[PDB]
Amino acid sequence: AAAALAAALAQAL
Repeated sequence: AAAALAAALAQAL
């Protein structure tokens, strides 16, 4: 989950 969310955030920003 940690990495999944890191990447999600990267995209969102």
